[PDB]
Amino acid sequence: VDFKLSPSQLEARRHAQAFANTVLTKASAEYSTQKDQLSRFQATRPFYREAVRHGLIKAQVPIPLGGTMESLVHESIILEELFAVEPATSITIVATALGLMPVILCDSPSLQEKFLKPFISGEGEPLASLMHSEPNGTANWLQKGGPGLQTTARKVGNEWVISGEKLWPSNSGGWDYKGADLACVVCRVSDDPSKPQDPNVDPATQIAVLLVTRETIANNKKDAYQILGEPELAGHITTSGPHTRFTEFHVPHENLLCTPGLKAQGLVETAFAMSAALVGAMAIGTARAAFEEALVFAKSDTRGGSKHIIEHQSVADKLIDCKIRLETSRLLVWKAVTTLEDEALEWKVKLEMAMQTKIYTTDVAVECVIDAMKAVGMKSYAKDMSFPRLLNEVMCYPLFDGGNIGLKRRQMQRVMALEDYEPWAATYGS
Amino acid sequence: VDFKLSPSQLEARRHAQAFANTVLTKASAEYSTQKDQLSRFQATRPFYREAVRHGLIKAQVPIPLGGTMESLVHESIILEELFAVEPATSITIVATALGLMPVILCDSPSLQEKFLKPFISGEGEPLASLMHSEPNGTANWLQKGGPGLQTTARKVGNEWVISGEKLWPSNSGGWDYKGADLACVVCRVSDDPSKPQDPNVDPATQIAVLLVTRETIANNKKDAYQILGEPELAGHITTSGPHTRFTEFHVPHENLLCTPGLKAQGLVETAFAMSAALVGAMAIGTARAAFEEALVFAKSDTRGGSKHIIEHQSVADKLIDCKIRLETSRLLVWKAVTTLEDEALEWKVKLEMAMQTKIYTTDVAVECVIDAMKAVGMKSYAKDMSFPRLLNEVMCYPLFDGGNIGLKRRQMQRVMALEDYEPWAATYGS
Amino acid sequence: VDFKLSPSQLEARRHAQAFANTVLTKASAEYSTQKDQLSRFQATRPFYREAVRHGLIKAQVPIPLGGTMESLVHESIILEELFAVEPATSITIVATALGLMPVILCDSPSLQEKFLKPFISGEGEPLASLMHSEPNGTANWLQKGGPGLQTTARKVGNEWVISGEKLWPSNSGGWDYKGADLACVVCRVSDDPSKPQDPNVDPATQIAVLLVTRETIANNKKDAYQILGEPELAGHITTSGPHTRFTEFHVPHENLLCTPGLKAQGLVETAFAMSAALVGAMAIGTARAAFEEALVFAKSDTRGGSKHIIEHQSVADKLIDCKIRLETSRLLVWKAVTTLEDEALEWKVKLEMAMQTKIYTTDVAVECVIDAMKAVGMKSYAKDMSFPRLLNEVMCYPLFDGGNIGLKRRQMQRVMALEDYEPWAATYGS
Amino acid sequence: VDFKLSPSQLEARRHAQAFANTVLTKASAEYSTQKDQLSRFQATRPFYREAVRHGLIKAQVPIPLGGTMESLVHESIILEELFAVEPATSITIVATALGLMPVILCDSPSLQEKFLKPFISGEGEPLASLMHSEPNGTANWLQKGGPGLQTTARKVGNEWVISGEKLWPSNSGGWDYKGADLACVVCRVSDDPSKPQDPNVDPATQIAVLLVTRETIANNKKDAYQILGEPELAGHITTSGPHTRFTEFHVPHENLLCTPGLKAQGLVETAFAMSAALVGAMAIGTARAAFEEALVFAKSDTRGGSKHIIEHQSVADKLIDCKIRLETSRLLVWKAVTTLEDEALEWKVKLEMAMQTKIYTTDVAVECVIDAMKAVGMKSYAKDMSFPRLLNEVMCYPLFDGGNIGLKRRQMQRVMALEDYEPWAATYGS
Ligand SMILES: Cc1cc2nc3c(=O)[nH]c(=O)nc-3n(C[C@H](O)[C@H](O)[C@H](O)COP(=O)(O)OP(=O)(O)OC[C@H]3O[C@@H](n4cnc5c(N)ncnc54)[C@H](O)[C@@H]3O)c2cc1C
Ligand SMILES: Cc1cc2nc3c(=O)[nH]c(=O)nc-3n(C[C@H](O)[C@H](O)[C@H](O)COP(=O)(O)OP(=O)(O)OC[C@H]3O[C@@H](n4cnc5c(N)ncnc54)[C@H](O)[C@@H]3O)c2cc1C
Ligand SMILES: Cc1cc2nc3c(=O)[nH]c(=O)nc-3n(C[C@H](O)[C@H](O)[C@H](O)COP(=O)(O)OP(=O)(O)OC[C@H]3O[C@@H](n4cnc5c(N)ncnc54)[C@H](O)[C@@H]3O)c2cc1C
Ligand SMILES: Cc1cc2nc3c(=O)[nH]c(=O)nc-3n(C[C@H](O)[C@H](O)[C@H](O)COP(=O)(O)OP(=O)(O)OC[C@H]3O[C@@H](n4cnc5c(N)ncnc54)[C@H](O)[C@@H]3O)c2cc1C
Repeated sequence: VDFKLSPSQLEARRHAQAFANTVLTKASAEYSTQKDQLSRFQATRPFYREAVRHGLIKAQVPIPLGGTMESLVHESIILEELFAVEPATSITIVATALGLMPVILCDSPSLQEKFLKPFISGEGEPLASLMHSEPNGTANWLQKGGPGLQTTARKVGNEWVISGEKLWPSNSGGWDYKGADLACVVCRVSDDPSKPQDPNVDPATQIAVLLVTRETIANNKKDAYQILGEPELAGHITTSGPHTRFTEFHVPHENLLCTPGLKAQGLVETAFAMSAALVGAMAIGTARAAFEEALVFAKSDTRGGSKHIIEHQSVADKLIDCKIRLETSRLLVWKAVTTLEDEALEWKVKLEMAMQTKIYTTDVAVECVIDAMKAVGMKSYAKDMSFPRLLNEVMCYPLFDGGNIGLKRRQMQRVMALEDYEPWAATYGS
Repeated sequence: VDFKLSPSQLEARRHAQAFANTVLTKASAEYSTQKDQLSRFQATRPFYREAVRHGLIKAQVPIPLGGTMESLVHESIILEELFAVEPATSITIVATALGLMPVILCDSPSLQEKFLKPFISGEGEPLASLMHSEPNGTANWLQKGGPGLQTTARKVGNEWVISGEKLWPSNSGGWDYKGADLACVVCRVSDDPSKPQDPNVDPATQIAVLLVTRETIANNKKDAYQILGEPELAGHITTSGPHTRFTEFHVPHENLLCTPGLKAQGLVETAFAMSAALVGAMAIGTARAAFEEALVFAKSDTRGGSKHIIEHQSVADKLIDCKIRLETSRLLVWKAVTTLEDEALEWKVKLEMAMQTKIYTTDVAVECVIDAMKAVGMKSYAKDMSFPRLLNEVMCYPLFDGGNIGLKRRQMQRVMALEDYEPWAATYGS
Repeated sequence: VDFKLSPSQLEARRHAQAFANTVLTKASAEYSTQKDQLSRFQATRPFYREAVRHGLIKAQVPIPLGGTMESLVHESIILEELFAVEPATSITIVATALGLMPVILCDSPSLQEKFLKPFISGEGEPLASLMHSEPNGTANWLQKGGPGLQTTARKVGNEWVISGEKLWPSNSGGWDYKGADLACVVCRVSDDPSKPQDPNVDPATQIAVLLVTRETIANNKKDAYQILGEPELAGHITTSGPHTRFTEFHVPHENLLCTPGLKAQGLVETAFAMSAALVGAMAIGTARAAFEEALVFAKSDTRGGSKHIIEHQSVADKLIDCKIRLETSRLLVWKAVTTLEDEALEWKVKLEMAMQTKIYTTDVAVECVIDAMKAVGMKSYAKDMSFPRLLNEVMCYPLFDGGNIGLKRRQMQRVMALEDYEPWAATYGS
Repeated sequence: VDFKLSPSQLEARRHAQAFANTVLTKASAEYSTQKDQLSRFQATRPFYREAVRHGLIKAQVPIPLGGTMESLVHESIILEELFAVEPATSITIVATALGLMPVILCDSPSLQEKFLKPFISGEGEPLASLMHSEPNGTANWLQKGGPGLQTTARKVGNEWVISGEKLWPSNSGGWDYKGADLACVVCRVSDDPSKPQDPNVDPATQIAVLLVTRETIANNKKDAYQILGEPELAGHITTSGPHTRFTEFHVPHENLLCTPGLKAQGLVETAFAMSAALVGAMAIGTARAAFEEALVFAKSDTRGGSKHIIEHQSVADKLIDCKIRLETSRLLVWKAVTTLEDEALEWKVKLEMAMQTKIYTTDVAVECVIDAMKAVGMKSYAKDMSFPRLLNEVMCYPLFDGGNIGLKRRQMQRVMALEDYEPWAATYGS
């Protein structure tokens, strides 16, 4: 076993760190002066443009698919660097990557050739969005006997018709609410949407994923794709994650990602499980930022006393705790992503690992930010330090990308309950 | 022992509820439109007026001084209710109550009579403020060998001259930066401001407390009292705790609160400790709102499944933990304030009860809010629910009124270390 | 609201402290040489004998019923003092109280007189035991469509026939495995035990509580009542709580506590809800023993340093956390028992309060002892200190009297889920 | 980076499991019948004899020094497997390792040849010990101004004389109280044992390590070396860790490990930082044992209900948290031992890593066992399950090998306070 980093891993770090310091630090001045989420999002476009220019969107796509992603570790290193400085635009890069996952993971080169084209070109500002979450929630979307997704699709001739609403999917509306360049819309298949899901058919066999470009939207009546709102968020105040209403929305069959049923469900599950492992890099960034800021403070400031604040035991205790939290977190992300990349390991193992990582790193990041604030004291509470931003931004991570309570612990529980569950397969083998 | 609320106590709850509901719920519409801390604070004035019109400022003064304060239990019941609904204005009430504290506590009836008058009148918008905190902080203000407080007063003729900077103290600059109607300004006595504190004389013996009114401010050069900044706070976005510079500031010797040194120190210590017991009501209030909103949602939303979300063991586990934290908190405040009121107990015992209370209640209310957010999931993160505000507001408590790490844990540590410490004296007597 | 103790409450403490110091401290010398639970239990007999002679068994019975219990707070104070010193015997006393409760709560004066007789006589060493728990568990004993209690009863002639097994019930075997002087056996009614419980009937309507005395056991064949084992416990090594089998065990109809069904279930629930509020004082005793021994140590040992170990912040923080946990715990227990005695409040409010209290006090007591051990350091690990005893002892409390995870938190969830749940009823009325 | 295990590492696992399964499972039948610590320890000899025959002692010594240690990761794996079945004898192996370390790490070949010879022979039952700990404790042994170690050495002519007491060092008195085969007695240099350590010499300059064999003891007077008593411990009841008095104890100059002062201290600091990393494996083994026992239980027992107890969310949560603690810990330990093996990194980076690892793993292993118990419920409290043994054994870990509170957090805090502290050197290089 080996923890040393390769030159390209060390270079990716230099690269991202450079891009955040020289480019993203300037982001704040443009967005702050806007009135709402949408405007704050729009004011980000130049910085997303610059990330495309730096090859960061191309780096969200595997090399064999023409992208430049070298490994999921490389990715982990890059995301931590971005988020330790500015979660604005950074968040848009990762929402795009999630939007690309269902295509990256489908086993179909002509779909991948087509839809991945803009995102690997090194130009424009193409966005992507995995449109899953809904106003009524999704933690139970696969419960047998329940509602199921309220966004439904049905086949009508040689095209599909979507009906219902999505909430929260980042980038869904694109820069101008004429849609994301590529959006994967997850649907429950139902003939008559005014009839409830059959309580006797396993909801997993009823899942469809329809791709929706700006063109699909243009080829529809203006009212079939309505944007009802844009939630005002506590943190990450520059992302966009609109409310959206499909009313008789027509989608070409050439746009269906795969045969409906368990294969579609499985792609979504595989897409969300991989980001689940990556989200921890995001969390580690925000919390690294809190720790480092607090560290520096405790080492230069006596707070009215004779010695530096770090020389008090309880102040040290907090910084110790934050540090352990960060270290263990980054170790677990690296373990998780490496596990997803091991071809010899059963999926359940890869899934169990990814949930742990998402659960631990995200829960523990919050703790870390708060402790850092406590060590610093009253000064952390004012907007001339980072913490007020960091406080709101960190609280997103345990709730999003599938909440820990409702989704992540549930998926893990399920795997642990199976007869053939091997707790240490990721570490010791079968 | 008995926990039953008397009629007067039940009416103070009713009254406080009815005030928050019909008056404080309208605050947000005014301040939401403002563009910075101070503007936000000013747009609060009409609401402070109402609080005076309901005698809520008058209730901050004990009856022996012509106020309406029935007891510290009443007080706790009042603050909790106010803060459950809206901390704006409500924070100004407590800051003004803090400001009055050392006058209320001193041995001088004629000083009391003179300075309390506007606050027991039932008219206008009288603000008070206890000015202790400084830019270089204060957890060590009494460390023998330390720079001490950097706000110093010397005697010149029959007036005192203040030099130095204050940060944080709520209401210090009044509604209009012409100052509070009463401001206890805490100073270190130093004949030479530019010399360091004599490392040989116990810092406690150098404390003077000087009363500064709006009048005192007018009868001085405009550049002797200057407001340098208003910190943009993470939560409590409508308070004012500005950065004040005293350069050559003249204060009548008549306005000296008491004999400098041990007595002055004793007044500050007794004020801050008292408020430290009451701060928990503020914490409980805020946490209570997080919990209630979360419970109501938990009991009425199925989140896309077949049962209310509260039928999920993990959800209920959060709510239970929240409820537990709240019940234990309040009990501890009541025990606390009662203790401060029992004249048969030594001061060190009360000090211990008050430190405990502040530490537990405020640490635990943060946890309470976060768990409640985790229970509601993703929705808790949009500003169409109360949590974003609460998250921000709740992080003030362990930090403010003497942070738990620097001060409260230290004061409590000092007490337990004393040879005649009696851990249970507050329950079992001596 | 009032927290001051009465003269009779102070007497209860002194009386309990004195009993503990003078009597219970001599027990370790007797039980230490015994080589199994039972022998350790039997060696405890002369200490229970003294506890009776001191009127402590009489003080488990309310006054109208011919006993000397003055209030539940008195009870709480007493038990805390007892468990602060020595769980041996003390556990036997409260276990007897438990065993007596169904009879105390039932509203049948002639049953009480007969069965409560020896426990108020102040002579001998009468044991009572509430026999509920079973080899197979009990967290789900009320689950409709589940197996239900495996101890079942049927009527035949004018007597009831019990079959099945009990496990864990304290004192159930008496001193000599010929039975407790009074055992309350909780049975599920079933005419044919070979048949599973009917999944279409609500399990609570099949509950029966059968009084079993030493004489009852004498009237049966030898293999109708069999002790099959004595669990060796991690801590509380002097208590007895054996594995009993009933085989065609005959019990007279007169010995049935009340009519089978919801009335009998209600007696069982009421009993355990009451014990659940009191168990905290047991938890407080142990945790206090830990806290005190650490405090004394931390104030008189420099651990090779130049100052007392309490002077180091990390140490003080531990002890601070211990104190807070203990203060809050005792506050909650007192609240809980007051609530139980408040006649103007609905059972569901009382239940919730009790569940809350058992959960908090027992979870928190454990952290308190571990923190105590941490502060003291390595020395806490050796049996010339109390900590090894306390560590094993405190771990019992979250597990026993109905575990927090399986039972307590479930009963509390059920109540909070109820449509007409008043979370603050116990505090602010209805 | 890479997590895959090599053939030799998996064989090391296989081999440690088989040894634990076929040999260590048999220890308890011998040591359970015994009366005190020492006898229990002595009943352990045939199993240590079997350990030596399997080459497990030889594996504690690096290959360049005649032993068969392959790497520290190998070592981590071995310890985990051992401690997951039986810490008896296992504890003796790692104590011997710790005892051999300072000979292993000094750069003096003739000492290495002479004193390591028996431990690499694969023959007999040789024991070693690192005698550092003392009655008055040691957490402050390097504090400038303090009394320092109380075991002192003075040079008299051509030999060294030892005056003072040691407590706790495992194996220190050998099998028969005629001494460990190798003792590294850590002393403070003082010509006059009666003189307090000079408050003006940096204590690290006065440290000496003297090597004591069974021969050194035979060549001394009978009462120069007295075993004053064997502490009766909470868990790990089969280890020996005597109270030892050196009175005028004569040691050959050639048995002096290195030059007194910074060199000697450095050897001690290094030995202990290394074990600090390894110790985590021990904590993982214990905690894993708890976790696996609870997991199997939950996956197969319904506790009187209709579904396996793992189907309940509160049970699943506990096991998830357990799992997450175990996973992160192993990762951290492997990261630690790896960091220690890196020659490119500075000592302070390695020490900060080792400190982190000891703290996290030992703290968190406790929470793991206790959560495991609460999952299982009542049944974990009886000795027919592993849990009682585990609870006691797991509380050893945050306290021992230099407790987390007094030593480990202080060593770490010191590192972080330094001007040139790089938090992430071990991850992202210097
Ligand atoms: C910045 C940001 C970016 C986002 N990007 C995307 C995106 O790219 N794509 C996308 O699809 N969505 C996106 N969303 C939504 C995000 O992925 C959410 O996590 C998603 O909405 C799921 O919400 P939830 O986990 O709170 O579950 P919800 O269904 O909303 O339930 C909320 C809570 O109810 C409880 N609960 C419900 N059911 C159960 C149960 N079965 N067992 C136990 N507890 C239960 C839990 O406490 C849970 O936390 C984004 C949101 C944000 C803020
Ligand atoms: C809404 C609001 C209202 C306020 N109202 C008032 C008011 O009315 N009057 C007033 O005076 N101030 C007021 N302030 C400030 C408030 O009282 C703060 O608690 C005060 O500034 C103390 O800050 P601090 O506790 O962080 O200690 P600081 O002195 O600022 O120290 C900062 C941190 O350093 C560490 N530290 C420093 N010394 C030690 C030590 N010796 N041991 C261990 N750790 C140490 C601690 O972690 C501490 O938290 C207000 C602030 C706000 C936000
Ligand atoms: C099974 C077992 C095996 C052992 N094997 C060995 C061995 O092989 N070799 C050996 O030398 N010893 C051995 N010991 C002892 C072990 O190394 C202990 O960790 C050591 O005795 C130091 O204990 P301590 O950390 O509690 O320090 P102590 O000095 O005993 O301190 C006690 C407590 O005081 C407090 N404290 C003291 N100073 C400070 C301070 N500066 N700041 C904050 N808090 C402070 C801390 O809370 C600390 O926990 C063994 C013990 C056991 C149980
Ligand atoms: C000193 C002592 C005295 C005792 N005295 C008595 C006595 O007087 N009378 C008596 O009857 N017993 C007595 N016992 C036993 C005691 O009351 C136990 O608490 C009782 O056996 C219940 O066990 P349990 O709570 O672990 O539930 P179990 O039914 O054994 O459940 C075990 C575990 O499974 C899980 N679980 C089970 N069901 C659920 C669920 N549906 N939801 C979530 N999790 C679940 C939980 O983790 C739970 O902790 C005594 C024991 C001791 C040690």
